[PDB]
Amino acid sequence: SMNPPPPETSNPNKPKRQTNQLQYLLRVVLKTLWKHQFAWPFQQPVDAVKLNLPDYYKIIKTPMDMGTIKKRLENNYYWNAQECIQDFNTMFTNCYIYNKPGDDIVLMAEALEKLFLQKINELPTEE
Ligand SMILES: CC[C@@H]1C(=O)N(C)c2cnc(Nc3ccc(C(=O)NC4CCN(C)CC4)cc3OC)nc2N1C1CCCC1
Repeated sequence: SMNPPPPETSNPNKPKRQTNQLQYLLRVVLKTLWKHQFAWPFQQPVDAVKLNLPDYYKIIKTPMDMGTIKKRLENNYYWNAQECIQDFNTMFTNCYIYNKPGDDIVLMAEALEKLFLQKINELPTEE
């Protein structure tokens, strides 16, 4: 099957606020995960046509990736930290559902998830 359009990243109709938690998610969390050695498969939507995986979007109906998350943060798409956290978690879950447990792609996601959880534990208080 062909690729779907990527996830929505900007909605001018959707209310916007800057907060220290959202700033942290972009400046610290997204930045640190992006730079990790294992980040590259997670930096853009899965191109299932290029990868010849016609079943990917038959199985994964809520795709997510860090390129999308970066743009969402830049476009003030999220009202709160939890909405952004959900997107990271969706990204990891998709990887765990689609791929055989223990495969290299899964180990990569697991490393990123461990780092993510460390940074979320250090999420600043709303202030
Ligand atoms: C979609 C399934 C899963 C996933 O969950 N995500 C997120 C993913 C995101 N991006 C990729 N990207 C690439 C994966 C492989 C290659 C590549 O070139 N592999 C070579 C093929 C020839 N071989 C001799 C050496 C290795 C390039 C990729 O992007 C340019 N793969 C992903 N995988 C993998 C898909 C194959 C296993 C799992």
